[PDB]
Amino acid sequence: MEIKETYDFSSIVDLWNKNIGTVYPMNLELFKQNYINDRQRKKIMGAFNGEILIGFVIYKQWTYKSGSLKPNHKIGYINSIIVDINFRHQGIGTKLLDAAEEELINSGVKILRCGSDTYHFFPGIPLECLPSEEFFLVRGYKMQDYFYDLIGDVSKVDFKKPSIKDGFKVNVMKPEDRKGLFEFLEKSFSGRWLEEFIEFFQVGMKERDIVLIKYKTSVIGFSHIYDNKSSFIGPPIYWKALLGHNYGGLGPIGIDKTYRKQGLGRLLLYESLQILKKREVKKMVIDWTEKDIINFYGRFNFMPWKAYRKATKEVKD
Amino acid sequence: MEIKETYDFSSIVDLWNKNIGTVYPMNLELFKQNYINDRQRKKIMGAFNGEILIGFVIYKQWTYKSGSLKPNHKIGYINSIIVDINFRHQGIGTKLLDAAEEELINSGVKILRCGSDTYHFFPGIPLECLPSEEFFLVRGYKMQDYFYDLIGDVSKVDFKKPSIKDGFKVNVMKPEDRKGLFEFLEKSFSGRWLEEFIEFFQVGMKERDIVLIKYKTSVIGFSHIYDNKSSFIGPPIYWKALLGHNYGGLGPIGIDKTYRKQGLGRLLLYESLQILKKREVKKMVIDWTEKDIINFYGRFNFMPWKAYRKATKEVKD
Ligand SMILES: CC(=O)SCCNC(=O)CCNC(=O)[C@H](O)C(C)(C)COP(=O)(O)OP(=O)(O)OC[C@H]1O[C@@H](n2cnc3c(N)ncnc32)[C@H](O)[C@@H]1OP(=O)(O)O
Ligand SMILES: CC(=O)SCCNC(=O)CCNC(=O)[C@H](O)C(C)(C)COP(=O)(O)OP(=O)(O)OC[C@H]1O[C@@H](n2cnc3c(N)ncnc32)[C@H](O)[C@@H]1OP(=O)(O)O
Repeated sequence: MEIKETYDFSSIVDLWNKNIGTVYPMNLELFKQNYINDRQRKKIMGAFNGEILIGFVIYKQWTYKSGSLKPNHKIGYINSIIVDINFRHQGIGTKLLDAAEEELINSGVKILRCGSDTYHFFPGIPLECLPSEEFFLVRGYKMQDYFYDLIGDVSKVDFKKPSIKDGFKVNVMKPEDRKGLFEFLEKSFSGRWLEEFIEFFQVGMKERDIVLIKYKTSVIGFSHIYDNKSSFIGPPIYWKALLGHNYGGLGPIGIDKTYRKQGLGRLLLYESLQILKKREVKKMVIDWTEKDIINFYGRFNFMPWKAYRKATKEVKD
Repeated sequence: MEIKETYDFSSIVDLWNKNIGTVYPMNLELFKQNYINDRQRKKIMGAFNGEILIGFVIYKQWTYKSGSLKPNHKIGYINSIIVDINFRHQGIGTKLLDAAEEELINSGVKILRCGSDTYHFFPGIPLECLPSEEFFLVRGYKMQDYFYDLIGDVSKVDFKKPSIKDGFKVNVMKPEDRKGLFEFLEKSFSGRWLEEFIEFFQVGMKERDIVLIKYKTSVIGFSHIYDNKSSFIGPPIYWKALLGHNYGGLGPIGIDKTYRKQGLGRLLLYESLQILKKREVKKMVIDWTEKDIINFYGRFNFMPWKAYRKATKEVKD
């Protein structure tokens, strides 16, 4: 067996699907979108039996800015790691992760995270991969708390509009709104979300995927919505092969801090979901939510669907 | 609004699906099988707005034997409870559960369990219903640990046979094996599992759904397997609408204690899964597993799919 770099995406995707595809179905379109577009220092290492790929690890160092956030070179990520099911418990996963970690560490990394990277596949260790928690624990990762993707079928329920105090307008974005959107982001959400807006417009997000809320003419919040015509495969629709025909998604969503807890986020979510409903969306997902926010969406009949554990390894000096 | 008994199964099923059907799709066949066949003292109470059902609770007292286990009348169950999404946070769930609990309590109940009943729909509070944990906590239920349904696609992987020491034979059950199976159950698994064997043969399980392992002629273990020709809808195939065409399932599985940790359970599981594979099964589920046993199945490419929390309320004297 040899560990060496591989950019054979079909082989990686095939191995991904054979092992975990029941619950994380992968397609080449998504895999290449996410791997190729990522701007961090990144590598894929494979484990090989002759010509046969039997496992891989994908890993990154935070070397490229996030909005107004400087990159912190102290931080590295394990985007994913899979050993083929016919080759488990032979030390291959260990050797893969030792190779990744040793490189990151030589390049200045002191904090290693499971998923949560830019262009992630996972917010954390998936619940369907719960046995791997013990793998990471054995290597010095600490387990933390959970994030959730939520699922709902927007065609099955009707809701009544939160009562609209006047002045607040909710509408799909137009091109001329881009400046006002960016200025609102630098103000309120100027890290990863700002960066995602910049990058996602570069990889095929269109104005029709964005809903804006304004008080008068000031942009005071936004959501991003997905359906089967979106060009960019964003996190809400990663696992679209599980979601049937007329799938969709939503996230992120945000409201200017000085406008919070007045019912406006609820109005924004209400209007976003009506748009999707009118687009004939059925099953849809809200990705990467915290526990304490579930009920916000749960009022609209969303339920936790997938769970992920944050996990972090602090490198010893 | 009125609370009163209802046996309008279509209405109950329709409400079930509108609210939670994305993740627990229900059909009338399953709902009636499970409700009607249950032998415990049982009731369904509904919450009504005039003629419209807006919520229900299904509850049971343990009044009928389980194998060699006497029924313990101290124990009651909440099989399920759903308030319609348009009527939440109005106290309806509270009134439903107060009605159920007050009855059980008058009839001698001192321990109340969330799911886990005979003919259950849930081993515990589903993860997709995680927000309800707070509902139960507010009412005095304590949250305990988790059980898991596992999912795997048996058509995607090949495995090699655990090395067979001679004497041990693994085969589908025949009619003449029923005595030896029962005698082995009274010995090794004489509670709920014995009872399930008795009852499940009464509701359409056939010899083809049972795999036996024998040393010589003594039955030393069994599994129960499911495919799309099974007559009985058992727990592994409850949520078959999520599992596609050629769905299947497995569970329970057991080996005589004096034969454990010798590789025989693995052989039994191996052979059971080959049978399913040859039956052309694809996606299949192993229901209601504990954490510490996941890796047993995980060797065969099964992954946690759904999670449920045990929860129990001790009634105050
Ligand atoms: C950020 C993310 O990518 S999260 C997703 C993680 N990936 C997955 O869950 C995909 C499916 N699982 C896998 O691909 C593999 O099981 C891996 C990658 C987790 C581990 O690969 P392997 O080649 O089996 O691991 P390796 O043989 O190096 O195991 C090292 C030790 O880790 C621990 N370990 C590994 N797997 C397990 C397990 N399933 N349960 C408990 N402990 C485990 C053990 O101590 C093991 O030593 P042992 O074999 O002496 O018991
Ligand atoms: C064994 C099983 O059946 S497990 C599955 C449980 N069922 C479900 O999860 C199905 C979907 N959910 C529901 O049907 C409902 O949300 C129910 C049945 C859990 C609760 O019904 P309701 O009619 O909303 O509950 P009710 O209004 O009586 O709530 C009482 C209190 O419980 C607590 N509670 C209820 N729902 C929630 C929630 N989603 N998050 C936090 N606390 C809650 C609150 O303290 C609430 O008081 P408040 O309204 O003053 O905050």
